[PDB]
Amino acid sequence: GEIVSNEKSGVCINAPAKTKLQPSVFHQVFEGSKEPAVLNSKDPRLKTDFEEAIFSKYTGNKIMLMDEYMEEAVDHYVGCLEPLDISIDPIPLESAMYGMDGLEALDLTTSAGYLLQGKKKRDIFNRQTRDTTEMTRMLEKYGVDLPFVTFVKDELRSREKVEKGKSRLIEASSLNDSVAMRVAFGNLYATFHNNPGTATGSAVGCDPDVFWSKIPILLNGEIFAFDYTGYDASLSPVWFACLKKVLIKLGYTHQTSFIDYLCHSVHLYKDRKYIVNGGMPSGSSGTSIFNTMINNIIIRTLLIRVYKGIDLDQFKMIAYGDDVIASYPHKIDPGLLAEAGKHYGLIMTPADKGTSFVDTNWENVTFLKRYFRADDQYPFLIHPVMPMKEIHESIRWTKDPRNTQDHVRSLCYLAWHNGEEAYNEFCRKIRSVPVGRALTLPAYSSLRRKWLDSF
Repeated sequence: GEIVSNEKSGVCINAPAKTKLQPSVFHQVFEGSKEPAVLNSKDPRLKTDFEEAIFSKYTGNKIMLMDEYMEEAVDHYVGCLEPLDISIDPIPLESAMYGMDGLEALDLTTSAGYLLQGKKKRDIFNRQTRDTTEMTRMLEKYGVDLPFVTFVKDELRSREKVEKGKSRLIEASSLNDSVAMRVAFGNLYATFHNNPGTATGSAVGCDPDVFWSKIPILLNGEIFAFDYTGYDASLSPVWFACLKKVLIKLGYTHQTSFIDYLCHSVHLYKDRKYIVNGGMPSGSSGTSIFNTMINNIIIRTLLIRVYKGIDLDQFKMIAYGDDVIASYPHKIDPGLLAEAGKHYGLIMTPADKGTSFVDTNWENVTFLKRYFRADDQYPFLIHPVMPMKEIHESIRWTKDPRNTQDHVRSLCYLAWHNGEEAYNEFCRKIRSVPVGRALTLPAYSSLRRKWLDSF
């Protein structure tokens, strides 16, 4: 991705509020070093220029025609999707706004992107009546292909990323474009949400508690895994063209216009309008699905390029955006694939760091930050294991201390998969300060019983 122009826009995106994150009652109880992201250039923790840091994720584009390996990768991925019979038909506007099977109702808490005019999603949306008349009028009034509004994401970051100014950005699409994309691709989204696995190659919308046990069965060969640096922003237009070819082969036609809208995008930040060629915007309706579909093309492309004689029908993969876990019957060198990725302008790191390191296996591999651990009693059931370090970092901060009981409970639903001893220790530390001693916490046996019973 590359910013190809920058100028005064004509509008003024308000400066962000200060962070909603503050030390929680548990800040001193637990170890941790993350802090809220830098949100403005006057933050005293900065050790470098803020604006340069946040836009540094755009590393340029590898301009090129689609190559022979991409054409084969696209064809194989389309073959994997065809048994799902994705309908190219639009879904009704009512479904796009208020939900259907496989597609949740439109998120009412994210920006309408409208934001300069005091019109809120709440005004246009009425889930009780499921009314589409105000949205229809707004689509008529403003159309689609509108700019994205840039917000800095209010969230915890490592201390290094705080002082390097490596905060993340939300590139929020207009409510018009979200709605229009959901109309055009709603059945595709639903198909993906309803079929996490190795046909979609997707984990978006999955429930790790139940989906984890399926993963080793679907990926039953010699596994490998990747993490990327700046995946979204590093994507070159050629990868969006591959995605367009997949959609065309599914039977879409004029709907590739929605991919052009993601490939060549207009962004609003402060008083600037900047235009980005390549780079997936973060806050579009299909951001996650399309990032995932593109990763399915990428990994195949790299495999075919590096190895002659690959039979892709034995390759299997599952991705969530940039995060990839994959399988092939014979061992490969994922470091060679990573170098191949460089040729296409991608920066990826294999889980296997070299010949001296232990081979990627079910004991050391991660997906969605979680490890995999077979249950003692039922070793065919796989626990998703969020590291306690992650839970420790998150429990030390709160955006609203009135949600402490809800936040802590949801952390317990993650923590207990680390085993009974780790969970008792976690609960004991929670109950080392007043508020914690008063909280309701699920018992280990109760969590395990609910877990076993969600299959």
